[PDB]
Amino acid sequence: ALKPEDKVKFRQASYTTMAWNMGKIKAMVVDGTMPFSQTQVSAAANVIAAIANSGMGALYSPDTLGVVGFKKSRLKENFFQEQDEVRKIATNFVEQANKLAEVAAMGDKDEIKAQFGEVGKACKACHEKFREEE
Amino acid sequence: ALKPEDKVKFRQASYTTMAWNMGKIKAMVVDGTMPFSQTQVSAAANVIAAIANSGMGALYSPDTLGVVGFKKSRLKENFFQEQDEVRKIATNFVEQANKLAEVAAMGDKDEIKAQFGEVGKACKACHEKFREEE
Ligand code: HEC
Ligand code: HEC
Repeated sequence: ALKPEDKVKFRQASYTTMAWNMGKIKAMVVDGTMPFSQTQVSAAANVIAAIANSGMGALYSPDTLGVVGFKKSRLKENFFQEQDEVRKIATNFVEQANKLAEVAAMGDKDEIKAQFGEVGKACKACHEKFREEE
Repeated sequence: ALKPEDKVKFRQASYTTMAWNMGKIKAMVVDGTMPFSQTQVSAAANVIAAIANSGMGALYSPDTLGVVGFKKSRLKENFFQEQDEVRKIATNFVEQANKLAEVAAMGDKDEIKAQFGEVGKACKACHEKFREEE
């Protein structure tokens, strides 16, 4: 298997990778601080959908509590008590991530904007329950 | 724009994310230390193709030399002198990553194994020239 420190590293890396690509979509379709490119918005959405489907469940085990990956894990222990809540939030995120990739393929800015907001809410929902605010 | 420390963080995260997914393909089709699942091999290949197409070129600027992202950047300065070599290696990696995703979709273990070896060589080619060995 993976050691705990690998699980933390790989999940921190995965989330950081998604944040870079979320930021590019935000810049092009929400803030307009970057010219809208279909191929780049699509490419960024595809990373988010791909990581969402990569089975990150395997990187969550109680032996990762308090472990340093890149940094000390910010996973809260309540993650392991609230499995109904974890499933609800994770399955919503996967569903929204897929939809974002589907609409970013052909969509205009308004459609992508709507789908992007649903993914952002899904990221935030998990953070609000299961990530330490520092 | 992004600060240098963000560029290093995002590129380290991106490569670490790809290494997790490479490791899963290796386990299932090379070492057989994990039972072969089509959907999981495909899901892992799709992450690699998606990150390969995410325009990581934007995360390489000379102001990132020696900068801490998660860790001190291991980018070598010769990256900025050997642009012909960078282009050759990067375009090969993108091409091999796409092919891996295409064959992992329907492929058997032998086809994926062949495509996986081409991606692994492409990762290594860039490391050999432009990443400090520590
Ligand atoms: C639970 C189902 C989550 C979903 C969906 C997303 N994130 Fe998250 N994130 C989560 C946890 C439990 C943690 C802490 C991981 C750890 O072990 O430390 C995180 C962390 C991040 C980070 C910080 C990464 C780091 O380098 O320390 C970022 C930038 C982040 N997450 C972003 C992010 C985005 C953009 C998401 C949707 C696209 C997203 N996360 C979803 C839990 C969950
Ligand atoms: C150049 C075109 C590259 C290709 C293709 C790949 N990698 Fe790489 N990698 C590269 C550099 C310049 C660096 C250092 C980045 C920095 O600023 O430190 C890396 C680093 C890695 C790492 C370490 C990440 C960390 O957390 O410090 C890993 C695990 C890694 N790279 C893996 C990897 C894999 C699996 C690739 C193909 C699928 C791959 N890299 C390609 C340059 C390049």
